[PDB]
Amino acid sequence: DPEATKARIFEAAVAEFARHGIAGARIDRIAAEARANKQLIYAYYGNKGELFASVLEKKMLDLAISVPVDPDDIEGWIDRLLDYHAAHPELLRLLFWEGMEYGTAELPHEAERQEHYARKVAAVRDGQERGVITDAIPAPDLLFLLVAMANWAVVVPQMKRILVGGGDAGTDGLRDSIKKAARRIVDR
Amino acid sequence: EATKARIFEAAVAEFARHGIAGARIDRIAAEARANKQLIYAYYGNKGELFASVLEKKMLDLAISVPVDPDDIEGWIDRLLDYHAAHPELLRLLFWEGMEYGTAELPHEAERQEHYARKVAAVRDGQERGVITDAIPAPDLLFLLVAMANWAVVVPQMKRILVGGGDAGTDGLRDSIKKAARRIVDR
Repeated sequence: DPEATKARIFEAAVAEFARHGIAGARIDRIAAEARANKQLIYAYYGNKGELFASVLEKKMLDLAISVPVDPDDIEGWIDRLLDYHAAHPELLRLLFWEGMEYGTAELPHEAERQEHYARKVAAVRDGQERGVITDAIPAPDLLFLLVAMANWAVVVPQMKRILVGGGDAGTDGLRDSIKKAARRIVDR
Repeated sequence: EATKARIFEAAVAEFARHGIAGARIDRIAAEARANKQLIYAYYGNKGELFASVLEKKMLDLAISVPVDPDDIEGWIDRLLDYHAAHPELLRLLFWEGMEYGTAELPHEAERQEHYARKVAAVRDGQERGVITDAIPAPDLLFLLVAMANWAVVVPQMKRILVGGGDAGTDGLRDSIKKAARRIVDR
């Protein structure tokens, strides 16, 4: 299973995209690392852009299935989200490279990305309609801001380290602040 | 318009698009119309060059928009305005985070003081009871900054979620302020 060519390319692609981004990624390196010929990569994914889009989409589905947005347990959702990122740092890294490469332009799998968010937003909205979470802020914006506080530390680990100190006492302390902040934001 | 100024500018542009490891001194020299040796004469080495360039952009923002506990919403407005007008800062900060991770920074001491000052401004606001103290000053500053800057890290998520163009940008702005208030309100 993990020996299948498609699986090897997938994994090598992740590693390569994670380090060098989309433009800096080298198909040759991916091929070498996957012990697969360059033509095989194109046979399974068509082109570099499609390959990145596919790899990213899969990691996102994994997180979406493992940690669905849950308005009835904001704190538990935050805990699971933080745990996942710590256990799988490739996702956020790929997301950053994508943001840098495409900026505000349409994405290769634009439609699929739209649905991805429409579902998460719906989970937030449902919580608003049921009055479990504030509706002072729109559902999408609300989801975005909660995600911002949970992932910011990954973007600037030097800022986190210097502001809350290294060591578990800081990570854990921060996790606690994120949850207290999320509560104040969604309450009522 | 001296050469040190040209190198600085070229360095910014270079670091902004290629990061620290991917940055090329030759490119910076060519773009600055300055010999490679001159860059080392004025900044010593690539790492020192980056640290100097980043430190300067941060001092600029720090002086232009001080952490103000007595006007969190105005502070957020000015913060958002500044990043939109000077996108190099956040970009450089991301590259730095990716390059050093959790390791000591070249100008570690200077960075420490930088944050100690911002933290102090939030603390002061807590001590005066203008801002909640349910959350520690440092963490409080961090979370506020997170909401303000996350959109620049993932422009695609912002665009899809709150809409692109001025409508989306202005809507997120309002939400950021409302969220910040709920977080700090004593």
